[PDB]
Amino acid sequence: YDYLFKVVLIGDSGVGKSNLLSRFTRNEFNLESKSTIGVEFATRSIQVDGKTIKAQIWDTAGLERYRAITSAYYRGAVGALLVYDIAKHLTYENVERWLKELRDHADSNIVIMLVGNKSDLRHLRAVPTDEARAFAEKNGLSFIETSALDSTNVEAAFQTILTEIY
Ligand SMILES: Nc1nc2c(ncn2[C@@H]2O[C@H](COP(=O)(O)OP(=O)(O)OP(O)(O)=S)[C@@H](O)[C@H]2O)c(=O)[nH]1
Ligand SMILES: [Mg+2]
Repeated sequence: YDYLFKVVLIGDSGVGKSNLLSRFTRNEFNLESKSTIGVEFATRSIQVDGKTIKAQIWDTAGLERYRAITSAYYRGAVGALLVYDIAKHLTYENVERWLKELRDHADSNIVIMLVGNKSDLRHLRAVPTDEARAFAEKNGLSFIETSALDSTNVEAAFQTILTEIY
């Protein structure tokens, strides 16, 4: 590989962080929900401008009740996929709290991509696309809606963030 980019997954529990990771790295998806244990790592390489970019994606549980995420989790990360569930407005409301967590524990120039996941539940949508997109605008973040289930935009989300990082 030519470059190794550490990118982390963050967002409320249940939003789809883990399946987003499995879909991108192993083209797999599981409907059985299992809260993530400790910190998980997955890798994948892609081509960007003729070069080979090794993407190292970090994943962890969204709940920080008894054990909160440290700067070590974020350390050296050049990218962050901040995820929420379009069907659960609460997970969208909490994005502000995650941005504060990034501000306090991650490099000030990290590339942050807001990800509205569970696109396939468009009929149960609680967070209008235009509103989220505008929000991403005002906060200087990239934005994209995905579906780890039907696979919509998953590759595009990761591909885009890595390219932005390049
Ligand atoms: N309909 C739909 N369900 C999805 C999608 N992505 C994940 N899910 C479902 O949501 C549930 C939680 O997904 P998961 O990937 O475990 O969440 P998480 O953010 O990693 O959760 P945690 O480790 O912080 S607790 C699962 O039952 C999974 O199958 C998606 O695009 N569409
Ligand atoms: Mg998980």
